[PDB]
Amino acid sequence: FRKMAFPSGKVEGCMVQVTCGTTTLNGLWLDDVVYCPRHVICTSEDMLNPNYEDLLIRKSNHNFLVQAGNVQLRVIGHSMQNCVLKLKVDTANPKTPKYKFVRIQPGQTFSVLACYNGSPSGVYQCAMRPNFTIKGSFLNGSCGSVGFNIDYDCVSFCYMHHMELPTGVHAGTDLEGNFYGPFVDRQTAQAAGTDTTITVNVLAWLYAAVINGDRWFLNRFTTTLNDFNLVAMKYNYEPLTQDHVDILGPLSAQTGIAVLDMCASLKELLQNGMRTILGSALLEDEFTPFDVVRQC
Amino acid sequence: RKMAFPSGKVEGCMVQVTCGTTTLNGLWLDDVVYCPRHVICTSEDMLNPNYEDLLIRKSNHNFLVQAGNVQLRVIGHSMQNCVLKLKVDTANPKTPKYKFVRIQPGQTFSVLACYNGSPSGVYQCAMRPNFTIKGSFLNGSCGSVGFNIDYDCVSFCYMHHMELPTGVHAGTDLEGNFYGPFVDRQTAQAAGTDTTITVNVLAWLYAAVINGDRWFLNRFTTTLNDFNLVAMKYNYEPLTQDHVDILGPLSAQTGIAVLDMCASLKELLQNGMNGRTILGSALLEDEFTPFDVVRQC
Ligand SMILES: Cc1cncc(-n2c(=O)nc(N3Cc4ccccc4C3)n(Cc3cc(F)c(F)c(F)c3)c2=O)c1
Ligand SMILES: Cc1cncc(-n2c(=O)nc(N3Cc4ccccc4C3)n(Cc3cc(F)c(F)c(F)c3)c2=O)c1
Repeated sequence: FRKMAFPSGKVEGCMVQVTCGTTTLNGLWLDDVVYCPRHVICTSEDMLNPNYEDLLIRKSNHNFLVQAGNVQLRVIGHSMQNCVLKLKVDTANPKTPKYKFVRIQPGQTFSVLACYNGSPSGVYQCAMRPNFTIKGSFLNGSCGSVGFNIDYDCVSFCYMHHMELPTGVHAGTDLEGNFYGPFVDRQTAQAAGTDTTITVNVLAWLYAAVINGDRWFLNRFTTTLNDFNLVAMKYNYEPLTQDHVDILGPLSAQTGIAVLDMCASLKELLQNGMRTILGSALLEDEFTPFDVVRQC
Repeated sequence: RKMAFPSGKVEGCMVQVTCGTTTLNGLWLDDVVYCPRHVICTSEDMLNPNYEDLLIRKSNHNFLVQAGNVQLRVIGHSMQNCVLKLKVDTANPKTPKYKFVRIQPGQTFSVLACYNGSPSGVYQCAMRPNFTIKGSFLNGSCGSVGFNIDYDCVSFCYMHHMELPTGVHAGTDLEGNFYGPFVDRQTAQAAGTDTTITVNVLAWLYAAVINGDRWFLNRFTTTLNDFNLVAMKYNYEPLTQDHVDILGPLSAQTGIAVLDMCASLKELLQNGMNGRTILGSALLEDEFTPFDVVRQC
């Protein structure tokens, strides 16, 4: 049962390169605006303690170079919204998909188009971890790469990539430049807090295992939310809420395994351990309930 | 992380093909649509299809090709092995630079899973040694294609034909020749024993080292023959001298000789992981090639 990203085509045609002095990274071109990390206005020197207000006031249109493929776009306007730089350009993107900017919640999944020098290099499927980091595969030069979900023909942009934290995980904002998690866009000592496991996604993935005929961990027992939560907290698993239960309801119906029955399965796996489920030795938590229905 | 190639160049080629009551996906390149030839069958015909007999009874107007909203007009058709080629009157304007390649077991590629000619998702997989792929495919996915994109050229290597009893997948190159000994007929055919792709596992261990993971290394070396005698008792594929040569550059970059990495693998197979992890995995990963690792590292 595979991690599956959305087809990236609608986003590929919006990626550009943005250079400011000696700093280059990626930008998103929608209509006549290009969106990118505001830190592109900084030298490495500046990043120690940047004053973005001042750094921007001292800049103007001619300090920015935007390349769409080989064609240079001329910048005719610059502004900052939170941690995102918005450059107005002379040409509107004729490949602009229908889109919107949404902010996602921890535990939600999305696709990422890793790019280098404005060139798309690959796509993969992630989740917003409970500690507001993402376990992505960004290399140097990936800053400004976006994350998205597609619904019919409408792209929902939810992530812009800003940085790697010391532990190898990533940190970013929404497209309005609001960070996910307690991070700042300056070269200072920052760390992700203790991560937890996304309980409702694990349960979703057990449903997928049963659907695929992997049934060994089912048992005759059931649980309570409180007894389960006591176990959940013991193992660094997110609290399971009624909202969660309700959301799994469609998979509860389609397999005959109610959530507190499935919770009793998960309870036992936490304690005793496992052998394999869907070809995995670890309990997987980056598929949502919605994701399991889409793919199953 | 297993990354797929950006799918947009292929998305622009996907269409819906219908013949009578049967509908699957096709691939619109220039003025041709490629698709599985069993589009011309009913479920009844699938036990013992005579494709030559079924095809000669068809005319151009029997094939409904649909490109999003637009009906393409079929003006010719021929069969090449297990692929049907439908000549249409419009060249696909979104045709990318492309070629058709046939791949070998161990090679990776991206799949664009499509339904009714509509792309729904993209994933990365590999040709298993038993010539199946472990894909993610529902009913209606036939005609979905696998590809690599090496510098702006799309190399098509797979077209999806069928699911086998174990839930693995069988299909052709874009000249319509099947990977492995499978046939496009409902028969008792089954995937042989799946083995692990040793040379890929080694590649991924070299990746772990380059990302600063060394805990699984040991002080030992091995001969090639002793390595293979041992690995095959865990259903690992044999490592050939070619594999060893192929790993040469990763050997040089890290400073760890191939046979030392081999010794390390033997130890991992004996010990398991003792509750720890390698590039985030509690299993040994075999779906990254030497090329994929060099490319992304
Ligand atoms: C392996 C990896 C994975 N994801 C992201 C990065 N990453 C990167 O590619 N480039 C950065 N740069 C360039 C530059 C040019 C001029 C001035 C400053 C910088 C920093 N950074 C570091 C970075 C990003 C921030 F947003 C930030 F606030 C900070 F302090 C450092 C990468 O992390 C690296
Ligand atoms: C879960 C899954 C994953 N990948 C592929 C399939 N798959 C499918 O979607 N449809 C098939 N059909 C419809 C039809 C309409 C008219 C005539 C015949 C068929 C069979 N088949 C079965 C199949 C495909 C072959 F190529 C083949 F040679 C065979 F005998 C059976 C699917 O496997 C299923």
